[PDB]
Amino acid sequence: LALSLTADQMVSALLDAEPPILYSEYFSEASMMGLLTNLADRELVHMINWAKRVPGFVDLTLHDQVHLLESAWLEILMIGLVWRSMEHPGKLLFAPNLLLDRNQGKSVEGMVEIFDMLLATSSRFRMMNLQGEEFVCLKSIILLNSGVYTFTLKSLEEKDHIHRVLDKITDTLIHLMAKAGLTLQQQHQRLAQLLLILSHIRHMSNKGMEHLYSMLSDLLLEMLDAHRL
Amino acid sequence: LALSLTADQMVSALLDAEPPILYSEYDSMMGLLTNLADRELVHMINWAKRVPGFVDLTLHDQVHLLESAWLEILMIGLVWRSMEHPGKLLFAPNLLLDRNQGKSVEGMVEIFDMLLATSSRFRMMNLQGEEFVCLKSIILLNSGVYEEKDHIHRVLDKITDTLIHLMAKAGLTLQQQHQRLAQLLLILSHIRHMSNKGMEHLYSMPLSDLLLEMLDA
Ligand SMILES: O=C(c1ccc(OCCN2CCCCC2)cc1)c1c(-c2ccc(O)cc2)sc2cc(O)ccc12
Ligand SMILES: O=C(c1ccc(OCCN2CCCCC2)cc1)c1c(-c2ccc(O)cc2)sc2cc(O)ccc12
Repeated sequence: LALSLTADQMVSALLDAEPPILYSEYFSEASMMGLLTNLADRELVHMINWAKRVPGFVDLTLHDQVHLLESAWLEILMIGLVWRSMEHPGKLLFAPNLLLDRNQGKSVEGMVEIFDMLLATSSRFRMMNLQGEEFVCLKSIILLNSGVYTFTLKSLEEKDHIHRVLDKITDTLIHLMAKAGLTLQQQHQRLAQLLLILSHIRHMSNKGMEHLYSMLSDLLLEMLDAHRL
Repeated sequence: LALSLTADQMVSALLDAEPPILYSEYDSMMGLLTNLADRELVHMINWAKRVPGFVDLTLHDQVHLLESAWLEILMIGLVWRSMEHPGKLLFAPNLLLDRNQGKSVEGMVEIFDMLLATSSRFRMMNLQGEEFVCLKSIILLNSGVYEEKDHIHRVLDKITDTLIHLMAKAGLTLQQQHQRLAQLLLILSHIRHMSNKGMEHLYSMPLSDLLLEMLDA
């Protein structure tokens, strides 16, 4: 199924799978982390629904689906954020009613360095004029890639399938860039520039997790392990 | 001004700049590993000066990039020379360690397993030497970037051009070329991850000044 999709059909499925932009509740420095936490927790629900619609993801065992989301969920939140913030220089659009600047990040101990890395990524996307079709491909790469090196004959089968699906998303990115008129050299170069940004998003996720710990497996299984009823 | 080399000249320069394999100074694991890494750093600086385009950056930026990249560079080198040693990491020719030795150091075995998994990934893609040296140069120029930045990106673009060249020269289709390029660059996010976890581990147990002093030999 997923391996038979054309590039156009991959783009469409990913665009359709997109989760909604959530809001914060209808503010002060003291309630800031509570609001961000509440937002991230509501976004996780929609993240599971989205991941189940990424072609190939539901072909995996539930254990492997849990592993991939457990590895990727914060990178996925962050790339969503930097995407939402791209048109808001110097600000992070956590939600439409929760647009924060650097100074508001100061107030939470540990956060401004991460806030600064997020802002620079959003500036980098803005410089590259990142398109929504490219965004959804990158977010799907993160889902399938971040946990794939921390996993039997079934496991061997699973990893091959993941890499085949990753290869299809690469084909899709290149097709988008060719459709946009880029020369072949420019296509390869832009693919590389986008994927190297994924290393920076990994970096920010690890710094973020350290920060979050200074202040999940079963929960993901519960949401992922639905009945058929 | 390194933007003028051809792909073959870029490969040849990278291959010729490769550092030597050092031995473990002995004749206490973490002390040995610490001693080795500190001696390898010197040779890493000499290597970096030969990466085309690097020296065209200010010293401040040269230092900044090395400070951000050095553990990732040590790790990918470790993974590369451990390929032919399944289940073991060849820290040095006289310092070949397996998991249970890694387990002896509280907080190491998880990253030890990640390193082992990376070397198995390299062995299973049949990573080539010309590819490896391109990947290390990318780590150097990319890890700390987030006119000077323009230049860094413009060298990074030159390395992507070179990778595609090597793959085309191997007979890969255009589709296979961009597929493998992507697989290689996604491995760099796992190398970043292992460096992040390694730094947390090492620190649970300034550098710029030391790097400056190394650039004076
Ligand atoms: O503030 C958060 C955040 C807060 C709490 C989180 O975890 C809450 C615990 N919960 C456990 C179950 C899984 C979901 C998270 C995660 C992110 C967000 C981010 C962050 C930024 C800097 C930093 O140092 C740390 C985090 S990035 C982000 C993007 C969002 O869409 C929502 C919240 C956020
Ligand atoms: O064990 C080390 C190691 C030990 C000490 C180090 O740093 C010592 C501090 N030193 C201060 C001056 C700057 C250079 C670092 C670095 C790596 C190596 C590694 C490691 C693996 C797992 C893990 O959890 C932590 C580290 S990987 C590696 C590759 C090498 O070529 C050499 C040492 C190593």
